[PDB]
Amino acid sequence: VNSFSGYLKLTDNVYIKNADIVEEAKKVKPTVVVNAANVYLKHGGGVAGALNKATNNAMQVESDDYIATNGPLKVGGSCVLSGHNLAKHCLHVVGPNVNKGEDIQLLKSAYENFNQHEVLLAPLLSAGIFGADPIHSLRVCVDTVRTNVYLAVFDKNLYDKLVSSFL
Ligand SMILES: Cc1nc(C(=O)N[C@@H](CC(=O)O)c2ccc(Br)cc2)c2cc[nH]c2n1
Repeated sequence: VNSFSGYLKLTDNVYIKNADIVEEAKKVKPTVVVNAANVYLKHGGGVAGALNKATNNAMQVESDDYIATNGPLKVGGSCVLSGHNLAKHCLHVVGPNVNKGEDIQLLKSAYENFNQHEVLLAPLLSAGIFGADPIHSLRVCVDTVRTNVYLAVFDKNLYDKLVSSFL
């Protein structure tokens, strides 16, 4: 039993809710919140910009130190950093950005990072400003993640389409 409330169960291990991931994180304080990161951990917009704003820029400060030490992530890769006031940990995961020409096949590799964590709150990788089809992102998630994932979908119209079209 966990504290996530109001989610629709899609499969044995995947759940979904029309919600703002920032407000969901602040309420639940999950062990892991997933960020829709880029390889530079520049959290300027989308989910990343919103999550970073909620930490009063502390996420960006920590991220800049991480990059100065380690260099950029790989597309499809991840790193674990602090969750600040939102969660114990933040798993920064880099899905492919279609608006940069990146291979959509890397979306499966991106979701594989979730399997290193028993329970996560997450957005649909490569959705929103990353330019991929959210229906596809959801299919890859369900077919790749085996741990317990709670998906927060900001847009109500998109959430209804994702539910109504789910096989
Ligand atoms: C769960 C959650 N999702 C986002 C978000 O940016 N969602 C994108 C998708 C994406 O970026 O993955 C989207 C927004 C509108 C339309 Br129409 C289509 C896609 C934010 C932003 C602040 N809080 C958030 N909480």
